Amino acid sequence: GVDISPKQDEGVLKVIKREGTGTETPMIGDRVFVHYTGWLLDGTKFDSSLDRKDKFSFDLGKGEVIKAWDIAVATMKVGELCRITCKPEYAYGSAGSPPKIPPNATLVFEVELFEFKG
Repeated sequence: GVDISPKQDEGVLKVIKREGTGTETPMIGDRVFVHYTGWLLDGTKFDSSLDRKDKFSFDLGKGEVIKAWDIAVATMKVGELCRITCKPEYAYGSAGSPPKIPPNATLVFEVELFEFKG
């Protein structure tokens, strides 16, 4: 249930809901297989991979997602889940997401992690 923003200024609060089950947390440059739901700060759901049919998957600091996902995935264990509460510095704040988001709108992502490296 960690935080790195109203202290050092790294844009995020990651809530533990479903802890851990396998063997450890991932490393910088790791291949990871996730499942996400996500909302804007007004309570508006822009995406939900669970409803669309397929899953989400990335490589920690390689192609790249958002900095709030690289911070929260680095601190997450094999198989379980967490809800991300992040500032625009770690997400769309520099330019905005093309169909609906501008340079100053806070975010919310509930992300599950199944497997990564060991």
